[PDB]
Amino acid sequence: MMQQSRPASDPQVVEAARKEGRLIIYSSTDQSSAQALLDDFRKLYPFIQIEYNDLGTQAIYDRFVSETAAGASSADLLWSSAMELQVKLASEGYALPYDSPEAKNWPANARLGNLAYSTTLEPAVVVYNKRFLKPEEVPTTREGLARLLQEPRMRGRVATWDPERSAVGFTILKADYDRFPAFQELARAFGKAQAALYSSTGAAFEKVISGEHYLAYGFFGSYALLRQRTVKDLGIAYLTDGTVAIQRVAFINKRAAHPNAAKLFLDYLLSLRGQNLMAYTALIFARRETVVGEATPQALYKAVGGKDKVYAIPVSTEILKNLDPAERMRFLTFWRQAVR
Ligand SMILES: [Cl-]
Ligand SMILES: [Cl-]
Ligand SMILES: [Cl-]
Ligand SMILES: [Cl-]
Ligand SMILES: [Mg+2]
Repeated sequence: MMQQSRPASDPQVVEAARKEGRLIIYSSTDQSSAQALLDDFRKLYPFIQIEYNDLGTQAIYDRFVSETAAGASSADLLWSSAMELQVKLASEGYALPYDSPEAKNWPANARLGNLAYSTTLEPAVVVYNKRFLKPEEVPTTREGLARLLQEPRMRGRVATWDPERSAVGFTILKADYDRFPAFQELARAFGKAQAALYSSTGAAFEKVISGEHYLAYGFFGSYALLRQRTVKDLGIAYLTDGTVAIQRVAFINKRAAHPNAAKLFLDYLLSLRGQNLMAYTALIFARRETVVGEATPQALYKAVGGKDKVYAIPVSTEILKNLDPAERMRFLTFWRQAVR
């Protein structure tokens, strides 16, 4: 649905983007998942060449800060799941202020005024290998997963984030810790099962697919849906006690060489066309409710047993509390003691 519509970017912005002719993206969205968006954007605007830099969340931050400080060529658009890092940059002078004509109905907690925008509503899910755990054996609660991880067969068979090496692994597990008391019991059960910690979804998924691990906790439902299309052994379980949802944050570099191309791409991501392509084809869980496909808010809400079971991390300067050293210290001390 909406596959032929045109985002409402101002015609002067389209003409300015044509004069630029190029768009440099730094993104943590795996290119496997991003590629259909890039292809569809080029169908709309064939006069823009896209350079897609598929990078780690901490690496995007470090590279962009370093390049900016050097006065050097950097990204036009930054698109990352490490919400706190994106909100920090966009609240420190790095962002081009732009009021997207596609974001008029965004809630105030899904945008930083005109500086940065939510593009997705992506759940942290459980993935497992059906050869080793049947669907009916996989709990959908933190307390139930804690019980499963007492079992001898689960020792060495669990993957989760390393929040000390992945910035979004921090986002997700910090939010879980903050919102769900049962997270503490589950983290001790990660210690019991000798959970292996990964800095990327692909590294954890490769282990689940090989059966080195049976179950991975906290990775993106978007990537799981897309992997399941080619790996029929991959199962997905949604948490019914409460689901953390991240919002991938996009903003335009204030110092972009191609700011208008970046405007068009932001407006594309936020548009009904882009959000429908997420939900239907890319299998990225869309931010917009008015979407058709597998990767939709309605589908997430049905899977978890209602919208009130989803904690959507806001695109807000309030989330920078998570970067406070004492707040980071409390979480990481708890984590490191529980998972050892
Ligand atoms: Cl609002
Ligand atoms: Cl890793
Ligand atoms: Cl549209
Ligand atoms: Cl909508
Ligand atoms: Mg990635």
